[PDB]
Amino acid sequence: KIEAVIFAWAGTTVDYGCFAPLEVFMEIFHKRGVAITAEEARKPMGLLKIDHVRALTEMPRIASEWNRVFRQLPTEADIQEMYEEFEEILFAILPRYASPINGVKEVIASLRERGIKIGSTTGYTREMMDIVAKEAALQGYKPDFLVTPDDVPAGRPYPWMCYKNAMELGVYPMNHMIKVGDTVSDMKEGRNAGMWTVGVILGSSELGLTEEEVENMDSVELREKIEVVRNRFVENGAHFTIETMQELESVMEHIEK
Amino acid sequence: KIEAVIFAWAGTTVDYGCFAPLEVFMEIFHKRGVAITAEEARKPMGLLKIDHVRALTEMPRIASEWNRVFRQLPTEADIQEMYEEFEEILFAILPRYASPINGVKEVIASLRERGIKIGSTTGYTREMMDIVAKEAALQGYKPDFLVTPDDVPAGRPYPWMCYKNAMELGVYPMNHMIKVGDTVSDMKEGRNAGMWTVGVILGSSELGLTEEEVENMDSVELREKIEVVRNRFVENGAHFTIETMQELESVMEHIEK
Ligand SMILES: [Mg+2]
Ligand SMILES: [Mg+2]
Repeated sequence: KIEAVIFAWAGTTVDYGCFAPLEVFMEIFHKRGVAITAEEARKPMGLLKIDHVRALTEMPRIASEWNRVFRQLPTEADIQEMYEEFEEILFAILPRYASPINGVKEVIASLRERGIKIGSTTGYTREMMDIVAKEAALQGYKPDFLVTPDDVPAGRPYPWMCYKNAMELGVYPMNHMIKVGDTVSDMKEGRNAGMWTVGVILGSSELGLTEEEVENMDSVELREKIEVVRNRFVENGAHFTIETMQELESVMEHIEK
Repeated sequence: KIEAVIFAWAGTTVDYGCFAPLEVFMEIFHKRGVAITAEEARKPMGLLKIDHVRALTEMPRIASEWNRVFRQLPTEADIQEMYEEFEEILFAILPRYASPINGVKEVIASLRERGIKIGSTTGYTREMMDIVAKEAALQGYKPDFLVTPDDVPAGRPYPWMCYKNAMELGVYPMNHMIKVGDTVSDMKEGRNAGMWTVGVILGSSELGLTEEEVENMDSVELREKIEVVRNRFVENGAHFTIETMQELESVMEHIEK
């Protein structure tokens, strides 16, 4: 019996394609002369934002570039400084990226009718979430609970946030819960937490497409990209893979057999 | 691979037989004119002390007698009042009941050598533990971390305290941990948290015997009582059972196969 579902935020319940942090990540590196790609920027998507900045400076390609510019490798000074700008730019546009993804709200309402608790974990800090959650609520979305990396010792891939969701929701064991996310770090979080782990494709950070791009893309090109994402989720721990949230119910019935 | 081991306190690491509260639970009920057996007083051993008093008032036999004497069932005020007396008494004698059980420390140090983190959960309040922990530490025992029901939404059998341990000790998943306890509620906490659950027999609250009573007892009767406890532990979800702590290391090695 699945008594609760723990949802990721960006790229899962709000912000189709997880675009809010994409250009911000590229913007902060572009200034130093180190231009990164959208694919690199998306690699550590899901982790706490500051950990994300560090992970980017850790990447060989980005590190080689940077060192070859400033004549040295990125120091904690360079990370703190970039994350600093990351916040200033993120906070201004943040209200525009809290729109509930197409059919998520009906799924949420369906889960509540059955008495299933609604939890959530995030990559955003508490300060950022006060903005995202308020705005999402205005648009018709509010989970039963929400935990950010600021509430526990560390964010994803650690299972700390999921354990806190269970605690405040009163649901145990962990296998009576489902984690649904859209990034590789979301899958690692669900598994390290010992819960049933589900990956969503359309609207995910891993796909990195806007709704329009999905609606207007050549069917064959789309399916190729969909399977690339499905395989990535699977290789990284996913018990299940769904194209949209509309299949969540089916994964639940399957698990309960 | 087992990364950490969570031990219960009274009855597992310290206070052989778990006598510290025994006579107190009996005292607070006899005063009201409702005599309770030692078996009844020990049945819910492990739960937060206040929850323990409430559990006793919920037991059919105890509830029935109270209804006979007072013409009503126990009131929250009654429980609140009994618990106040439970503290006044328990506090004055706590220090005497905080001494490590014979060979536990040996197993403890042998685990620290194998790079194993030691965590702990209790039924005692934060206030009570200050006393127990200070004294236990004076006699050679001090785990890496300790959690009480005061740190989480509820105590045993809920797995909250164990998740906290996992967070602070930085270990995951839960099955990379072993829960070592001596009560039924200790077994349910281990299973509810999704970890390897092990019951200690000699010196456990379930046995109820002291060291002298154990040694100065017939060899047929003892093995009879040990089997009663062993079956109880197992019947309640325990994966494995050990008579003394010197068998823990074997269970570990066994599991890592
Ligand atoms: Mg996400
Ligand atoms: Mg105990």
